Amino acid sequence: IMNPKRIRALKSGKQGDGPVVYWMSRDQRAEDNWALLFSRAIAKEANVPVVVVFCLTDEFLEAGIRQYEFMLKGLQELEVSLSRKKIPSFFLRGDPGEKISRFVKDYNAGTLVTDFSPLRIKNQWIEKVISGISIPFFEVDAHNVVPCWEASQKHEYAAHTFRPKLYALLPEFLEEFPELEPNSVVETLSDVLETGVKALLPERALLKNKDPLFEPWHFEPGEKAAKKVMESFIADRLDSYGALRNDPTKNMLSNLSPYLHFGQISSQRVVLEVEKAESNPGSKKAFLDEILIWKEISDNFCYYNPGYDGFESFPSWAKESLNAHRNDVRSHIYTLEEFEAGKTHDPLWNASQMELLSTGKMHGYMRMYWAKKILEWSESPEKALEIAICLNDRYELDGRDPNGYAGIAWSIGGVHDRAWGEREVTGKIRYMSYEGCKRKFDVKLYIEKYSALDKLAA
DNA sequence: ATCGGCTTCGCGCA
DNA sequence: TTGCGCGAAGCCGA
Ligand SMILES: Cc1cc2c(cc1C)N(C[C@H](O)[C@H](O)[C@H](O)COP(=O)(O)OP(=O)(O)OC[C@H]1O[C@@H](n3cnc4c(N)ncnc43)[C@H](O)[C@@H]1O)c1[nH]c(=O)[nH]c(=O)c1N2
Repeated sequence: IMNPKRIRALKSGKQGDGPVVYWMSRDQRAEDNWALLFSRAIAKEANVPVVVVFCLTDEFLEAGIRQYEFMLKGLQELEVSLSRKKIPSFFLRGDPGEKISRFVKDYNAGTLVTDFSPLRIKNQWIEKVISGISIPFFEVDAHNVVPCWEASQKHEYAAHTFRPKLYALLPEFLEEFPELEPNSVVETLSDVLETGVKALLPERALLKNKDPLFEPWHFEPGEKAAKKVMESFIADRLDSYGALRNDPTKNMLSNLSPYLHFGQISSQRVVLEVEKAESNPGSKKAFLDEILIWKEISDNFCYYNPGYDGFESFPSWAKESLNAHRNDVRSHIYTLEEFEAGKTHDPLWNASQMELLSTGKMHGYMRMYWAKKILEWSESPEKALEIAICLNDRYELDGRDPNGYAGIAWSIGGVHDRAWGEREVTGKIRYMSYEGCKRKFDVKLYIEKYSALDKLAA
């Protein structure tokens, strides 16, 4: 019943007579998960129960309370949802390449399954796991509508090369999800969420008046809330998306990106629901292009350039152009600290930084601006990269994500873009100006909203 | 082929 | 505001 182009064999072996174990990692939800649906099947095709394992890692120390609380409040709800269908969830603390490896032994796992990520480190882990299990090891793309290694086989130069590949594959791969069959047969998150927050408090972004910057109430975490954010977008916001998606003063975005990043909702379900929805076709076309083409070319990009977060993976015309302007006199140079605390000369730029700092989700359009100004106002393209990756990943609820590196790459280095008119400092890299912003939206509204923060933020 | 078209440009202009 | 034509620009893919 499940399309088998979704499964890839990591380590062929003989099946053990124990349970099927889903090493969960990317797709932290219970519904609409091909990898957990696939685990139920081969557990049922062998009469063993299915179980799920998650592994907390030391990565959360590289970002903030905001995301750790987002993720873990998701797991507390997941965990209950899984128990309801009799599927135990066990949570591990440490390096997967050792902990998953042990778990597979201590539990006599018959077969191992994991969801798919393109980030370098998940493959580092897969290979320590492969190297230490005797059972078989299976990988299922639960994140993409069309499995990343099937849509294309090379790096897609631009979205217009990639778009027909994927759409010709859609009619075979866009299906409804079966329901999750309950089966028949470590630590507690409570303490895990407390130790982490006690460890992350020293970094928690505060204002001069001691209070935190972050506003936790713009995005309730979990599978439930995410489903409600999709249903709402589809009824109130999808008709307006094409027209109003570049207005930072509206709130016409879907606001799914923090759910999708953590897999708290399946992008395949959004597609299904949008397709079936009767709205302005131009909005459905413009929205599907984001959640389909751009989301998955971002996976295609990471999976095929391991240097995804470095200057080297820029296309050639862009490396040479930026090189030629390495010795240009930047108008302004800021340090990482100065960007962070919104101390530029450009009250629009600082505004988008206040929106990132306090909410954890910067508007789609401003994110572009945000990034191209860092290039202009740093001493080199490598610092621009570094500052951009650092701030994005540390402050976006949807950061540490393929969409993130591929998005910066587009802004700073023209991955998936094209060559525009040569400029000093920024080369042939597409330019964006404050007056360019002015004909698109009421700049001073934006500026006005977050003006009150910068005075207070230290 | 080899020429047309390319996410989300800026800017004059009506 | 908002829609259009133009400008500078490298490259894939039918
Ligand atoms: C400098 C910079 C940095 C980043 C990003 C872009 C830029 C220019 N992006 C991509 C994009 O800015 C971001 O995904 C949206 O703001 C997500 O918000 P909504 O769900 O509200 O988008 P919206 O409703 O407009 O679109 C819905 C979905 O489309 C996808 N999408 C939209 N724009 C995209 C883009 N340009 N590239 C890839 N996928 C895109 C996302 O999956 C998003 O969930 C990204 N994305 C992300 O999830 N995490 C990140 O940390 C970053 N980092």
